[PDB]
Amino acid sequence: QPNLYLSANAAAVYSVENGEALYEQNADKVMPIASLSKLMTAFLVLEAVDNNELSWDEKLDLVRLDAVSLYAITQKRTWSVRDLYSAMLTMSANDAAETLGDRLDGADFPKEMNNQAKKLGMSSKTTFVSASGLDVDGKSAVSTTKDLFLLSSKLISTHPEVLETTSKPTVTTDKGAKLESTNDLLGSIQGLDGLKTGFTDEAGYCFIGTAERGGKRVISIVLDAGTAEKRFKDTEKLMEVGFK
Ligand SMILES: *C(=O)[C@@H](NC(=O)[C@H](N)c1ccccc1)[C@@H]1N[C@@H](C(=O)O)C(C)(C)S1
Repeated sequence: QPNLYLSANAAAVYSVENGEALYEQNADKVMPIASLSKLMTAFLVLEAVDNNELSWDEKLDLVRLDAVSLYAITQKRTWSVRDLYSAMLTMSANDAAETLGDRLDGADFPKEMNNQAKKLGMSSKTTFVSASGLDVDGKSAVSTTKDLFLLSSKLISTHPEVLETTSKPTVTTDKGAKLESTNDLLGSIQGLDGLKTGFTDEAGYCFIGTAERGGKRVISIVLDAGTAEKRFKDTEKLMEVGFK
């Protein structure tokens, strides 16, 4: 049970095969999660396509934010559902995430996120507030590492194709737009193919990682590391523990 000396305030790594913790630090602590919220949006986008309620080719106009935004970078407002989903997962474009949630359930999308959270076994310490994880009316999206593990594991087992997108260091859209991934560990740790970064002043630097080697998948959670690099340094330590 050796200490890792992590930057993160809360961190953990779990085996997917049995859901068991291999390392835990403040695993029950309620923590701001910010852009990690986009994994729930991704889950609900994928449920919508499967349920014949959403088309990958439907074109949508980016909602305007009050943040990293797809519109500002490109000056293009109209995007397919596919590209909005890629932008949300790769570059963490808030306006992309909010456009997807609004198409799915309008104003009622946070209620749908928390409905789904309870459905996937996440504890009542989890609260989503928005499709992007941006604060809403001063309230913040919060969760625990244990709850984030359950979300991620359910997302990967229910929709394994999420990793087809999260494993790409660059997603190039059909019309040539190159969306650069925030996951700098891709191509560095063997088997790593996800999952999602986040950062606010309050949440610090966060990252949910996942890797698989020889049938064994692990999911790592890093919350409130001190720099953009340190959340990845913590992930390397956790990923070493996960495959020991
Ligand atoms: C999710 O956490 C997003 N964070 C923000 O939009 C912050 N409000 C912000 C950060 C910096 C400047 C202005 C606002 C996105 N996820 C982050 C991440 O993946 O590390 C982001 C910086 C790419 S933005």
